[PDB]
Amino acid sequence: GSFNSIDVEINMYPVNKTSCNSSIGSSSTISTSELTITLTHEDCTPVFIGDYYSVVDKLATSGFFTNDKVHQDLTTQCKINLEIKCNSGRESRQLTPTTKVYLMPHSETVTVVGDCLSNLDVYIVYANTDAIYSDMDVVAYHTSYILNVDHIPPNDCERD
Repeated sequence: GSFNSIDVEINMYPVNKTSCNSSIGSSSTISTSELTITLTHEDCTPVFIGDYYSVVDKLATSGFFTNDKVHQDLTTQCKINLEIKCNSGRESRQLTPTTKVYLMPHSETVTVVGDCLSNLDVYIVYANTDAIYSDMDVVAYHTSYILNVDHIPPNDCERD
């Protein structure tokens, strides 16, 4: 079976802004006035439906996730691209994941532009909800020490 769920998490320190704006679509964004996170998902069948950005002091957890009812088309190759853009970032660079052996087909790239973050963690997680929890593919990236964001709720950007 193929994954029917994609979870993207981005944890960041330090952040100075709590207010954000979201626009989901082919190129989904979460942005504050100091950081923009841009996600693409070409040829990935599960559709991204929600996101969040929530802060405790200067620590942020954020992410995008899909509906979990439709399985990936095994005839198309899911490509997840993610870019974290700092306000005055001058040059892009690629992050390298901590593992490269996976159970399911997918490709991903994670890029950061600027050095405004002392800690940046990214997880791209593909799961077949029909399969045991330990069979998920977890693609993990860390620029520094790994942030603990346990128990920070997934508040969305809408202030209405």
